[PDB]
Amino acid sequence: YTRVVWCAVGPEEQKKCQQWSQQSGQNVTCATASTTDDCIVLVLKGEADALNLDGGYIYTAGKCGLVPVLAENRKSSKHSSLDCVLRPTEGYLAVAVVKKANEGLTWNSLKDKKSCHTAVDRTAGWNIPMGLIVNQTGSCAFDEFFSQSCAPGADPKSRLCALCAGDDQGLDKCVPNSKEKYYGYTGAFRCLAEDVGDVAFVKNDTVWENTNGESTADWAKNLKREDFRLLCLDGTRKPVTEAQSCHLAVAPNHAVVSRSDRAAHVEQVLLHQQALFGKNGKNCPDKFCLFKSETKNLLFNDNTECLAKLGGRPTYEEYLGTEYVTAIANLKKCSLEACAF
Ligand SMILES: *[C@@H]1O[C@H](CO)[C@@H](O[C@@H]2O[C@H](CO)[C@@H](O[C@H]3O[C@H](CO)[C@@H](O[C@@H]4O[C@H](CO)[C@@H](O[C@@H]5O[C@H](CO)[C@@H](OC6O[C@H](CO)[C@@H](O)[C@H](O)[C@@H]6O)[C@H](O)[C@@H]5O)[C@H](O)[C@@H]4O)[C@H](O)[C@@H]3O)[C@H](O)[C@H]2NC(C)=O)[C@H](O)[C@H]1NC(C)=O
Ligand SMILES: *[C@@H]1O[C@H](CO)[C@@H](O[C@@H]2O[C@H](CO)[C@@H](O[C@H]3O[C@H](CO[C@@H]4O[C@H](CO)[C@@H](O)[C@H](O)[C@@H]4O)[C@@H](O[C@@H]4O[C@H](CO)[C@@H](O)[C@H](O)[C@@H]4O)[C@H](O)[C@@H]3O)[C@H](O)[C@H]2NC(C)=O)[C@H](O)[C@H]1NC(C)=O
Ligand SMILES: *[C@@H]1O[C@H](CO)[C@@H](O[C@@H]2O[C@H](CO)[C@@H](O)[C@H](O)[C@H]2NC(C)=O)[C@H](O)[C@H]1NC(C)=O
Ligand SMILES: O=C(O)Cc1ccccc1Nc1c(Cl)cccc1Cl
Ligand SMILES: [Fe+3]
Ligand SMILES: [Zn+2]
Ligand SMILES: [Zn+2]
Repeated sequence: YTRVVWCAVGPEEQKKCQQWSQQSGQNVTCATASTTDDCIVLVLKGEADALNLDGGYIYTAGKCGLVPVLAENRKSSKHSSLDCVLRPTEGYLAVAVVKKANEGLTWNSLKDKKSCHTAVDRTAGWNIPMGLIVNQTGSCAFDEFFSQSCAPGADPKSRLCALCAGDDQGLDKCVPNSKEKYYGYTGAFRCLAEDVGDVAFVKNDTVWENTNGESTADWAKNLKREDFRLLCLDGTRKPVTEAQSCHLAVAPNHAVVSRSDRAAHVEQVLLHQQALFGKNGKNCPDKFCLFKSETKNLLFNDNTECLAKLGGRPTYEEYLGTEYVTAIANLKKCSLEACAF
């Protein structure tokens, strides 16, 4: 049989991947790139097999021919008799979060404020909110909407990167990988928590997972849910308990992608790997946990219960949903067809 070559984005993911590789007895090995797009390119070249992707990245990967293989499944809201691997996924809720103390800030007063985004091209952090903003403003100048932002992946000298902080050494400012302090769900939420930005574009889970003791991180350990509010599209503000009635969109879950000709093998290997290292896997937590990384969401989101089988052998467009695909396409007209590589 063949090894599966995972692609890790940045050095922290690479360290975790290397641990996984060792524990997997080399059934999984690691390639690494500086950005998700570069990992997608390694896979396109056949120099890596697979990685787990946010839905926007799935769009990029899908235009280039890669296919969804298995999806992140978090704990469900409702009892299900089904095994996690066979439980239909529920998408996650993309939200716009602000501080309660920032009174009078609403969806309709976002112009000229400071924003924190997971990364350019990601679902909750970018495609959904910027797509909505472009539409409502009738303008493609989304790079001039917020006074300053951290939007990892943007031009580092631009306003879209002005709030990004890079690493310990201040290096890698605005890179779209975990070195950047404010990268990803957790980074963008931290950007809001520290009042670097006025608004964070993340998902509902992020708020809950980093407040009220759920995170022991120095920056998060003392945060309280009641100190945050969600911005609803109708211009109201709601407590973070009201995400189901105050979100920007329902996002398709992050999912593993690969070339078609490697998909069945990547799938088989991952199903076995999670049986070993997944949530209440045979050798997790004793040996290694594939879905933990000290609330850093490395390789997979830390709230992943399992990678689940897809229904109906879906194309990337079916997986993302026609709604979301068209929204991405419309936004991309600002900055239809074909691989971006
Ligand atoms: C924003 O993001 C947040 C972070 O992810 C989300 O919060 C997380 O949400 C999950 C669940 O959705 C939450 O859940 C965990 O909770 C427990 C462990 O704490 C887990 O175990 C349970 O699973 C069972 C199945 O769903 C449930 O068991 C019961 O339900 C029945 C029926 O109601 C009851 O039985 C009865 O009692 C009533 C009384 O009259 C009677 O009707 C009946 O006759 C019946 O006999 C029992 O009371 C019992 O509750 C139980 O609900 C629970 O789900 C669960 O699966 C998860 O592990 C996480 O704790 C939570 N995380 C944090 C940090 O808070 C938000 O949900 C999300 N918001 C939105 C809107 O999406
Ligand atoms: C920014 O603004 C943009 C411009 O409006 C937004 O893009 C547009 O988004 C719309 C919503 O996605 C498109 O509308 C489409 O809606 C139709 C119906 O879709 C279905 O849902 C029903 C009900 O569940 C189902 O039956 C079905 O399975 C679909 O899921 C589309 O389809 C039609 O199909 C039916 C039969 O199924 C048929 O009767 C019709 O003839 C028709 O073919 C329809 O074709 C639409 O695409 C808009 O087209 C789209 N506009 C543009 C210009 O592209 C964008 O979302 C905004 N961005 C954000 C972030 O909000
Ligand atoms: C690495 O992968 C190999 C191949 O799938 C695994 O070995 C297989 O294990 C299953 C269960 O033991 C057996 O049915 C097969 O016969 C084995 N195949 C071969 C050729 O060895 C192995 O368990 C995996 N190891 C880890 C740690 O992931
Ligand atoms: O119309 C479509 O193409 C897809 C569609 C419509 C309504 C509800 C869900 C979905 N698709 C969908 C699928 Cl099939 C998987 C994961 C996430 C999503 Cl949003
Ligand atoms: Fe996402
Ligand atoms: Zn909704
Ligand atoms: Zn299909």
